[PDB]
Amino acid sequence: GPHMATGQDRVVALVDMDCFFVQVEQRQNPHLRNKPCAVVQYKSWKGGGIIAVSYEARAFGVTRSMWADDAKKLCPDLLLAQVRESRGKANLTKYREASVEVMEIMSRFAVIERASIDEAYVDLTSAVQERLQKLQGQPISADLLPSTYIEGLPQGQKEGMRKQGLFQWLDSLQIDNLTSPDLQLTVGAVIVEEMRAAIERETGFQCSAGISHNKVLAKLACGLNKPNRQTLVSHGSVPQLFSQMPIRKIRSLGGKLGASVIEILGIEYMGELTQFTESQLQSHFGEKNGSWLYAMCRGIEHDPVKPRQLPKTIGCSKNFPGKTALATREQVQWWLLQLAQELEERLTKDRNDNDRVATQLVVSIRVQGDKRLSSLRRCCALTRYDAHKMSHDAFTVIKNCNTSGTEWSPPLTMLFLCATKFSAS
DNA sequence: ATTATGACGCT
Ligand SMILES: [Mn+2]
Ligand SMILES: [Mn+2]
Ligand SMILES: [Mn+2]
Repeated sequence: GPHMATGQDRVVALVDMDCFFVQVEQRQNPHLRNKPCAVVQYKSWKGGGIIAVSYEARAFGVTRSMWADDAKKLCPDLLLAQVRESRGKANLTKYREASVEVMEIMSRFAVIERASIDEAYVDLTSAVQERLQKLQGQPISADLLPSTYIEGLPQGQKEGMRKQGLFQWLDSLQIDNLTSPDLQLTVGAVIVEEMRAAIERETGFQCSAGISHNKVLAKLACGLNKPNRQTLVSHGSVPQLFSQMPIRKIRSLGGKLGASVIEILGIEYMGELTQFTESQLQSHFGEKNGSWLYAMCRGIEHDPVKPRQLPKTIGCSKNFPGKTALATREQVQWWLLQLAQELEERLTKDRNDNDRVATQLVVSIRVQGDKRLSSLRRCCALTRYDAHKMSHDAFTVIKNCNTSGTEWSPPLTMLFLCATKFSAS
C-alpha cells in the first residue's frame, strides 16, 4: 500500500512534429499547404517511395513506405515533393537543419533528448516545480490548455468533447496540494502548450505532444490525438487505457518480443500483463524485459530523459536493390567515394557547430541474396575528415568479401558508412 | 524495388 511506489515522480513530455518532412516542404512551397501531399525519395522506380504524408493525404489511405504511383491511385490530386539528390543519393540536409531549429527552441524550456529527426523527450519536473511556486496556489484555467486532451475523459462535435473532458479534469483538480501528481501533469501540459506555440511561432511547424510521468506513456499519449494536439495521460487513466491497448502499440513491443509476449502468455492487451508475477515475466522474457514489463503494464517506467540534443553517430547509406547491385571494383569504389564525400561534408559541419570529432568509421555492406540487413560490419580508425581516405579505408576493410578472380561477387545491395565515437574538440 | 538513417541490447 503505502510503500508501492507508483512512478509519478517525474513529468515527461514527448513532442513530435506532424508529418515533419511534408511540413518542411510546405513551409518552403506555399502551393503545397493544406493539400494532400507527400514527400518521396527518387522518382524512377514506381514514382519513388513515400516517406512522409500530410494528414489530408492520409485521409485517402496514403501511407509511408508506399510507392508514389500507387498512392496516386488512391489520391490522384496528391502533390509530391522530392528529397534533394546529391552525388547520386538522397540528401536529407534540409530536414536535419529544420530539426535543429525545432530542437533549439524546445531546449529553451527544458533539457531534451533527441529521439529522432522529428521528435524529442522533455523532462519537465523542475520546470513544473518552478511554475507551481510561481502561481502561488492559483488555479489552472482551461484557457491555458487550448489544445490539450485529457485521456479517459469525459466519463459519466470533437472540440465539444475535448472541452468537456478538460472541464471535468480541472474541476477535479486539487490546486492547493503542490505535490499532487495530477496537478503536476497539468502544469506540465500548460508549459507544453507554450512550447508548441513557440515552435509554431518561430518555425511555422505544427506538432503534437504527450504529457505523462515517463517516456513510454508520453510517447503513447502523443499519438492519441494527432495532428496539432497534445494529450495528458494521467496515472489514473492507465488501467482503462491499457485494458484495450494492443501490446504492439507500446514502444519496443512492436516487433518480435511483443509477438512472443502475445503468443507465450496467450494475451492481446497491455492490461492483461498485470495478472502475471514479475518472476513469471522474467522467466519468459529475461530479467530486464521482465522487470520492465511488470512495471510498464502498471504505468511505471524509469528510463530517464537523457540530456542529449545531438545525434551520437553520423551516417550515410544507400541501397542498390535488384539489378543495380554493384558488381565491379570501379563501382564499389565510386559509391564509397560518394558516400564518403557526403559524410565528410556533414562531419566538418558537425565539428564546427558542435565542437566534436568522430574517431571511428563503421563500414556496413549487404551482399545480394544475403538474408541479413547487414551482411558485414567492420570498423576502422577515423583520423582525418577526408573523403578520399575514408572511402579508401572502407574499401581496405571490406575488399575480402569479393570472391571474384576486377569484378565484385556477390554483388553489393547496400553500402553504409557511419562515423561514431565522438570526442570533444 | 518502399529507402535512409539512428538508438540501443546482447555477447
Ligand atoms: Mn512525426
Ligand atoms: Mn510516423
Ligand atoms: Mn516521429
